[PDB]
Amino acid sequence: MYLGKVIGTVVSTSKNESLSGTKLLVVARLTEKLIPDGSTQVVVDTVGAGNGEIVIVSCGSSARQSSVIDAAVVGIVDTVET
Amino acid sequence: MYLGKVIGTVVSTSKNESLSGTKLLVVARLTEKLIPDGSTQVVVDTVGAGNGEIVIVSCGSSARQSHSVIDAAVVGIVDTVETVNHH
Amino acid sequence: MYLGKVIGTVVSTSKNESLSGTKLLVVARLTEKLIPDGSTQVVVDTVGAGNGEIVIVSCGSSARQSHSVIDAAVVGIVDTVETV
Amino acid sequence: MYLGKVIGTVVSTSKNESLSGTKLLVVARLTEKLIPDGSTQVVVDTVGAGNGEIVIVSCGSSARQSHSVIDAAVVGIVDTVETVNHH
Amino acid sequence: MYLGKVIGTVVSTSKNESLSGTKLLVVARLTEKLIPDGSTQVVVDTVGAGNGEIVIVSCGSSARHSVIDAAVVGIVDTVETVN
Ligand SMILES: [Cl-]
Ligand SMILES: [Cl-]
Ligand SMILES: [Cl-]
Repeated sequence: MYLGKVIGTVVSTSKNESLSGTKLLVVARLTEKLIPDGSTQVVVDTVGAGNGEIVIVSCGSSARQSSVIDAAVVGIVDTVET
Repeated sequence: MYLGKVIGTVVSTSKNESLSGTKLLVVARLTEKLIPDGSTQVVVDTVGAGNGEIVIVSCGSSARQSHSVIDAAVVGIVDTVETVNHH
Repeated sequence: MYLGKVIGTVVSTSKNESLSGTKLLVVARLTEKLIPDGSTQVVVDTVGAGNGEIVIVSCGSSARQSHSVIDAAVVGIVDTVETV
Repeated sequence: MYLGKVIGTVVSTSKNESLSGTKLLVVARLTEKLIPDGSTQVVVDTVGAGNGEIVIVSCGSSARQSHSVIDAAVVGIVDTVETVNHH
Repeated sequence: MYLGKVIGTVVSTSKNESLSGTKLLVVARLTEKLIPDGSTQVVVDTVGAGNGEIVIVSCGSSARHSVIDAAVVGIVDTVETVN
């Protein structure tokens, strides 16, 4: 899991049957200081996240249990402390 | 899943039986600004993608469901992209 | 598995059903000399770790064994380390 | 899957029971330009690859399907790879 | 799988039940020329490896009720890197 920020959204018509009715968001990985590093990822929205919102993204085989999905938002961050 | 652009194609005769009848494409990973970073990967085409087209690539165990030995495959062709900034 | 240090904690109300009643910690990956590298990860606490504690973090499908959406979780609290 | 070149081979007697009778090769990851980058990996040969040959390497859970402890294996030998630019 | 060198060992009492009676080693990832790169990982010893020994480490689901994602699966006898 990692902290990311919805940077945008991706639309695709000719996609896999398992991706039907899914919202594809562009999420940039953040650090502990909430500063975005170069990494960016296309994840599936499940909890219903909006732009600018900091979310918790689970990736890999774990993300399937939300599929050919390998990355999905599994929570919206309320607060963080370091 | 990441954004990629079909750079080319890979041909292989002596391959695994699970790769039978599969088109192996060369896909370079893109950023949010659609600028390709140094990373590149050989992925399996499933939706039927052509050269120069921006596609969505799924990797790992998820790509298998396209007993495969596939660990990366195209699962969609990008229609539009949207980067934003709020407030 | 890697060596990490509990930097902090993450709170989230609107999260996945599998994450209900879970402690989300911010763990920074350490080297063999216990020096934290730039990498940081949000992991689920299972053994009950506190701030400043050095823990062992398991990642991937192995982290599920804590149908979870978990891909990183603390699976042990380090007693001692040695680098011969 | 990525492009790699068989650099060498690794021998091990005291190994797992799933690695019995397996050829362990040292494969260095290549770019799309077939330039070897710093990455190197010990993969299991299945198609029968030799030194200097460019091969396709599958990694992760997919490599098990070659109770294996395999997480990286050669699943094909590259015949030709084409890079392109369109319009 | 990658080439690694047993740098040390990790001890933990409050660990997962699946990790009971397991030897946790500190393994530094090596290159083809056997020079250790910055990467380091805590792996589970299964074949019985000692310090300074070059071992083959399998990672991910392959290493596995286990929560193991990295384990030693062999001790390297010899290596060769044809140029
Ligand atoms: Cl749809
Ligand atoms: Cl043998
Ligand atoms: Cl014990």
